[PDB]
Amino acid sequence: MIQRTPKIQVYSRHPAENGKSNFLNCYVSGFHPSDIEVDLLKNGERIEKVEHSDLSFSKDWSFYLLYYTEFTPTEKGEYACRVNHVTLSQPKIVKWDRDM
Repeated sequence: MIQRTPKIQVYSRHPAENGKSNFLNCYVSGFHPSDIEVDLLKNGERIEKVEHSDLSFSKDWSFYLLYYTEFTPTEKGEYACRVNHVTLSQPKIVKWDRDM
């Protein structure tokens, strides 16, 4: 058996084909087992519509999830990614930094 804690990165990207649009991303990487719960939050509230959830695995059966959706950040509000995993004794909340 192996278990590996997910690394969690929260960042924003503009797709080059539509640069005015902006996407909030939570990249959850290197985890095992694959069982997981991942949400994007706005002001602590689950964002129910997340357009993209792309899961894959590597040769060593570590899993990778990109969880992302279109958003429009202003100076208002707090955005985050919340992850629950067996390796994590409490849910891990990683806030989005507007400079990322």
